[PDB]
Amino acid sequence: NTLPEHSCDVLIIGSGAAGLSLALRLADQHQVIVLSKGPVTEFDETDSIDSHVEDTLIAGAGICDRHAVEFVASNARSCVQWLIDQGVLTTLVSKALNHPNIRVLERTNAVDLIVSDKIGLPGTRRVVGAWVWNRNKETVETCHAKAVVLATGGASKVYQYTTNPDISSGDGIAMAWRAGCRVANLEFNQFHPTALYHPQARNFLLTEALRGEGAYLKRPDGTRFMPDFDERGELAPRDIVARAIDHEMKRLGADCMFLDISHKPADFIRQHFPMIYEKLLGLGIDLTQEPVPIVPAAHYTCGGVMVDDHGRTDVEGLYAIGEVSYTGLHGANRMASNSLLECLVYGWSAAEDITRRMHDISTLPPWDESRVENPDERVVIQHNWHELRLFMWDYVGIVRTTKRLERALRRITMLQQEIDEYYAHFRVSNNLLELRNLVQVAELIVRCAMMRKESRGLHFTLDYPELLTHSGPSILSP
Amino acid sequence: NTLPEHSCDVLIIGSGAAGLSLALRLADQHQVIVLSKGPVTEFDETDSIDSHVEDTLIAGAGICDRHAVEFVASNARSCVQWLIDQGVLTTLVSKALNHPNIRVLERTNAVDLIVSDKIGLPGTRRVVGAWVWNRNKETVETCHAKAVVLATGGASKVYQYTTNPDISSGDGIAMAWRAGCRVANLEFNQFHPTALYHPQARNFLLTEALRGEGAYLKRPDGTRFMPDFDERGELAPRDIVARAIDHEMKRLGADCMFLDISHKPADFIRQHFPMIYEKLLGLGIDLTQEPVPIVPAAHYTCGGVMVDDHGRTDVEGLYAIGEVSYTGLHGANRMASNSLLECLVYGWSAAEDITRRMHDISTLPPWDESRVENPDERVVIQHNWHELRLFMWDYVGIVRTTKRLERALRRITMLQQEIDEYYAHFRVSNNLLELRNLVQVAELIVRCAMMRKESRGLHFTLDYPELLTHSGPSILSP
Repeated sequence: NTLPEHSCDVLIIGSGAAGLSLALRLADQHQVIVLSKGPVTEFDETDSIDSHVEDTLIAGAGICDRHAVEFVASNARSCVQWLIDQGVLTTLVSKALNHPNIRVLERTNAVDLIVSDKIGLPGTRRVVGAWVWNRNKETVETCHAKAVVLATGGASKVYQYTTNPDISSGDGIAMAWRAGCRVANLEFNQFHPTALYHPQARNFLLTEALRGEGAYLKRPDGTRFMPDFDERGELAPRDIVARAIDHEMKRLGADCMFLDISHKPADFIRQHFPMIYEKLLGLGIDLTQEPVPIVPAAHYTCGGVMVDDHGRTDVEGLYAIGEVSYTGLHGANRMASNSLLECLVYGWSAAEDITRRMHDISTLPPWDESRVENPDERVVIQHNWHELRLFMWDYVGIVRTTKRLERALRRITMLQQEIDEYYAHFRVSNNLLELRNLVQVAELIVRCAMMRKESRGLHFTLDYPELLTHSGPSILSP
Repeated sequence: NTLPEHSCDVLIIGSGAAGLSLALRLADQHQVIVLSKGPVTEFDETDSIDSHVEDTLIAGAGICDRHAVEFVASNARSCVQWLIDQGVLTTLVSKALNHPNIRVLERTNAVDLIVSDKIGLPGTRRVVGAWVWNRNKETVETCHAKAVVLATGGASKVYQYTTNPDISSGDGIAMAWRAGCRVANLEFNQFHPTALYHPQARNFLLTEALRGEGAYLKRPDGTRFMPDFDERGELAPRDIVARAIDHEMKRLGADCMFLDISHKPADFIRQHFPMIYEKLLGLGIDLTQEPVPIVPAAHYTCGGVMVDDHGRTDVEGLYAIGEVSYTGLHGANRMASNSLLECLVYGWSAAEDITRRMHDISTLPPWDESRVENPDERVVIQHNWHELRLFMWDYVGIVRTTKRLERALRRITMLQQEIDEYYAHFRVSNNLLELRNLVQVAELIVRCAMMRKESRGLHFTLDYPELLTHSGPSILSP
């Protein structure tokens, strides 16, 4: 038991809108530490609320928790105005760096949460800090806190193609499960249908508006495949466009599909889509004369760690806000603008709850730091990382079936057994933490999907094309 | 029990130098059928023999069977002259199509050998024909024969990168094992160090002579990696060049490495390597100003089905000649010109043995032809095919270790269990036959490698860098 290298009132793991809007709400009265994965820098009228709640329930396809929808819709206008009041008419980075009461630890990867009854401390089971890999010093340090907030994003990196990898590794979901938290709805993962497929894409995305402006969707032969799937063709609903692409990609053994607005005027392109035009030009693609290669990419996790109205998890002192959590706002899909309101509304209520509960104590046990060095086994850790991402794409991907899911499970179990057998106490590295957490989250994602015997929202399975009469969320318990 | 769709004296499965030189030696007195996978068209002085035998024993690294080396070296001049006498001063295709006694069945994939004690026939266990998928008629037909010769090539397609895929699917090795034959030395697989890495490479190969003429071997940053592996740099022995590339590719997570003769004169290139120059130009690569992307590719199987001096296997009526067999000529590596002499010398002796043993009979049981149709499961068969090829590349590839081999075994076992559980009596298709045979051969390849506790020739394992004092071939028995 040693003195912890860092200590604060509130430890916030993650730095998007949720974790920085929380950090800024607490900073005038408390000492906040923000954990950043890389460099930290790189509703007016009543009828309207009512509509918002209704459109959310609709795009939730029947399993939203309406008290969580209503909680967010009725706290939305003030959480937005709070944005306007901060001068952030986008980011919160300069505001939090400007605050003397917020400290940002950059290049940090949380390893595991420190939970009292585990450090042979007594009292209610509760979280009292986290062990944190500092990639600058290359060591695991202790960080003691009175409340720890998970604000890390989703788990889309379990999938081969992902739109926002830096906020998608799943570390918060996995840490919260290892600490005893329930998770839910992890089979409801949104895929964007048309991301650039290219070696320097840098996750660029091709907008729906290319389609709203006439672009066609082509097979590698050059023919249009959408009329085989849906009468709206290229303007079918996004989930339907993703499913047709997934289908074709798998049916033909093709690497990608194509998006082409060539057939139509040029300056017509030039005026409407410069920012895309230029970007694609700079990769040697002319939006004016050729098809653009594209694949679907996992984009948003509608499920996650379970939380109540204050962003509290099942484990005292631990909160979880934004994409990393399951509030019951989304149900089986995601309506535009709700991910940002969930971030702002639960950062507000977790702030108020943390503030009214703030009892100090302690010093803590350091990390083990087994320092085992096997350069060749280290290269397998990376092989394992790609393998997980490819098989999830095939076996818990856009289109599912029961025999594909059993294939994912069997592979996730094999990796878990290899991890235990061959990596016990290897020295921490980012690749190793990411694998361990991607495999933990993939197990939760397939167990949720194998549980739901119906197609609803983002869960589409060929063995159960219909809705069940009685449904609800998928809930797992550690 | 039905009349067989085809019937002949000698069934030859495969159509390279071995199977056509055999077919032509037997055709004036017997009725031969040649099974072709696609279109069939697409030593003078004594001191010299003695040297050949010695250089073979040397490149065999200590485990050649010297009676099999000597058998080939002493029958080489006449098997070559036999080539000159056929007017084939390259291919044997027009000569066999010109012979009235040879029939060629094109687009055919042998499924399994028909072995007497299995068709509840009585007498010594012996082969009496094969069930054959005809891709034109889309049906499995029976072919009755008095002797069946396997002449199908090696198993390099178990690996992600392969130089000659049409002669590498492993179907002969797998069929011969299912019929009861022993196999040996399947851990001794030769990899060519510099194949073109490109989407339309069509397996083009970059010659050693580019290196003998000054080309450098580069990392993606552009630096030369060979001085870190060996003092001969780019002229180190081929196996050493392949191992350094494998190493770097895995160490950096890179897709390929590079071959560049740019640094030097142009017409200098133009005169020495036109045929390469032009070919690479036509793919948009100038051998004159840029690096050429390259990966190692599995090229030759030194092991295979066990055979004696006449090309007889352990199962009466069945022969196996050329790359598909293990004669004990090669030992742990392959010396240039011996693969072609093995083909010619054993096609000669199997011909003489078949001719002196030629008793007729029968009619046979048709294939089952379960006609199960599940289009989505069919798409998994292909996923499974890529997965096998990628993991063999990592786990029984150019550089080995004991923990990588245990990872291959565990994956091959999982695929075998999936195949049984999910594909029982699916209808035959080429993809399904290839998977079944690649997985069977991969199991034999890893069991041989896990057996040898030393690095010898083409088997290089980081856990056992030295030679054992007592060694011999790796032998498995069904």
